[PDB]
Amino acid sequence: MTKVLFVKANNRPAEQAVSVKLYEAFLASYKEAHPNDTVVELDLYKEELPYVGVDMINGTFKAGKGFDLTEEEAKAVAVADKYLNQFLEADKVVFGFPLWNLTIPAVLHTYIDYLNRAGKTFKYTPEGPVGLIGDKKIALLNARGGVYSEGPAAEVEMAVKYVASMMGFFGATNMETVVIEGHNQFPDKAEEIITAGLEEAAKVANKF
Amino acid sequence: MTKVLFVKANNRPAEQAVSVKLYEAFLASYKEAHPNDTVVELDLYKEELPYVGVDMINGTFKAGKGFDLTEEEAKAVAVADKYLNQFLEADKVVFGFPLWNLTIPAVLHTYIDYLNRAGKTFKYTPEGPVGLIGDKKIALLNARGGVYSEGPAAEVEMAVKYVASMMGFFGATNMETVVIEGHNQFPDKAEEIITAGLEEAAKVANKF
Ligand SMILES: [Cl-]
Ligand SMILES: [Cl-]
Repeated sequence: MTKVLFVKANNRPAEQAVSVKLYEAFLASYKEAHPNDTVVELDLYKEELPYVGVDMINGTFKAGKGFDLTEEEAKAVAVADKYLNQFLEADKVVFGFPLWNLTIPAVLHTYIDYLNRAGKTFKYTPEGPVGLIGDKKIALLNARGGVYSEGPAAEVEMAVKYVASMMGFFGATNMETVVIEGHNQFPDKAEEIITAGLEEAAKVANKF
Repeated sequence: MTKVLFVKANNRPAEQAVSVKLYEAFLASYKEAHPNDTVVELDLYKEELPYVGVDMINGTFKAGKGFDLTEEEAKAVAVADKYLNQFLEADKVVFGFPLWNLTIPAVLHTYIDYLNRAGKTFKYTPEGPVGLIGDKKIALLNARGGVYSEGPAAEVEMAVKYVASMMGFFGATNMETVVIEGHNQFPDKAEEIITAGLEEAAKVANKF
């Protein structure tokens, strides 16, 4: 069966978080369109996500070489490996996140840090890195209260741009992006903006 | 006495991390120039930095209003408050960080998340937010192995740009930035690049 992983990075209620409403609608539409696919949800707010530091950096280096590790190094590699393996095994991955403080939630930042692994998501070559996830389909789902595609905030969008950039580095192509934006900044258009976004979400989900 | 806070976000050894070498040289130069200033180091890798989620978001909202909180909400606010208060009390703050995966370490991302607080680092007004840290001097110290000021990576620098953007939102002005870049990409120039950077660090530190 096709394996689809949904990575959710917002534990606020749907009633208050358009990004969660977006995620839920895409999820529901995907399941309706493809009921035989094995869909798994990874809720990053239910996971233990130790931060990447020296133990995880040295650890992954040593692990890759088959060298001895401290217990703390081994534990760090094992955490990263769990998520990385699940991500690699997925045929399709859907990221659902808000824009908070110009970027993604720090939980998703740590998750992405785990996915960067030589020999797994990219490889070094004498002419530069080559991404290894070319076959994997990725969808990015973001809601943000202000507009970031134009105007004074356009140069500081670091949420979608962040995720897209790292996925591109890993070799992902033809990614789908659904953005709902502006509903808090233009409150009189909030209902229209979200409705349109949720319809877009269902269309994308049906082709994804 | 003037109060200076150094926020360190890299637990790799100086011998291997130019960003740590940079931080240490700026620190040493600052202390030599201003030995009577009270300098405190906050090493984010020694701190417990719970991620920002619904408890911390609801919690801070409720706290601000003087409303009742769950124990988990109260604990989240208290963590954020500890760091926020220390940051507010500092006359000067120095951030030392690498560029990893296009951005700052996730520990520093969570730290910055804590600093965003209505009534503390900014205020809402009927004509938009006004930053409240205009009097605070900020220095940003970054090292990165590749070049991000020009070339194919220039559009994806999200480490300095991230920190600068949030500090600017809080109302910081005339910030000092010291960047050492390119030493891994141009290894034959690594010694020259780092030496020049450490000299720049000492100059800035003497005026800071
Ligand atoms: Cl560590
Ligand atoms: Cl939470």
